[PDB]
Amino acid sequence: TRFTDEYQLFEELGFSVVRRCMKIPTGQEYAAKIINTKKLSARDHQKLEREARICRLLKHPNIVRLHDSISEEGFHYLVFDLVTGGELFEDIVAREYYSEADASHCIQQILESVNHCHLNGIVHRDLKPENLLLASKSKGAAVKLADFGLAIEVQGDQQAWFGFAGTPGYLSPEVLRKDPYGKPVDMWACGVILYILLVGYPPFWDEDQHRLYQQIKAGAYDFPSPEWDTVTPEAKDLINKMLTINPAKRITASEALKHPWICQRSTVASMMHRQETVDCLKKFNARRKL
Ligand SMILES: CCN(CC)[C@@H](C)CNC(=O)c1cc(-c2cnn3ccc(-c4cccs4)nc23)nc(N2CC[C@H]2C(=O)NC)c1
Repeated sequence: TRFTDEYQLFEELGFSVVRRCMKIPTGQEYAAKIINTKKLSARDHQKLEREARICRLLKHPNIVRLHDSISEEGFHYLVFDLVTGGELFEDIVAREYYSEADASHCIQQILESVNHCHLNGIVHRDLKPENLLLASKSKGAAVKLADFGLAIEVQGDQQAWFGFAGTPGYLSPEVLRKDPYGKPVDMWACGVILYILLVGYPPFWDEDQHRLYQQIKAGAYDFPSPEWDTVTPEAKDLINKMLTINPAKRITASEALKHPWICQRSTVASMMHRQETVDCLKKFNARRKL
């Protein structure tokens, strides 16, 4: 009965609902993921127990921070620290200066959170812009990876067909083939996001979802002129190593954190403003919210 007694519920933030709330004792504000637990199957009870366990384990500057896990009658509450910077992609389209260096800084933080997940045997499986939140500018504006409702626990490099999961534009070739998979599926999603961060449109796309899947399984993206002519070759190289259809050859999160475009940002990444990326990303964000 701890949540109904100690928290005041506010407006909705986004099989669950996320609502802002305030702890009545201290006045601190939080984000509460509310899950209806009535008439759940044994399989449903185990998925929710897995989610609360994963959220309790992951403590990292670039991951949402679990504050409390409260089980009342009919409902379960996962209470996180409230981040107020908004979605990452909405913050980028509001910038008047945005360069490769800024994209490298964003993807470095995302890579840090994915690396932290993989070191703890967790594969997120659903990396996408809607799961990339921001701390407030007054708090450092760190990128925050959110929502582990679809995450799985793996043993080292053990890989199997853990079933389907993910969002069409970010699905890896091995999941589309129904092959066994594991950690590299998060790195493929990181490659799609890095592509979007540079030009503001996705590398694989077709209004026909089946043709979208055909392009993904072929790994057939490209860097068309003119917008890619000003992108450094090192940035293109990192995308190449992330969007490799062979999951064994695909770069890992810790390997990616040592790529020169990541760890040598000020001397390798271009500092030129990319206005066309901001304009395309405005179109990208509009379609995603339908
Ligand atoms: C990412 C989750 N999922 C659903 C489950 C997507 C699809 C929906 N989106 C949300 O539920 C959501 C959560 C938060 C949020 C804010 N702090 N926070 C802390 C923890 C979490 C989560 C932890 C686990 C799942 S969500 N979400 C948030 N902030 C949101 N906003 C929109 C801009 C920003 C904003 O500033 N609006 C005043 C949306």
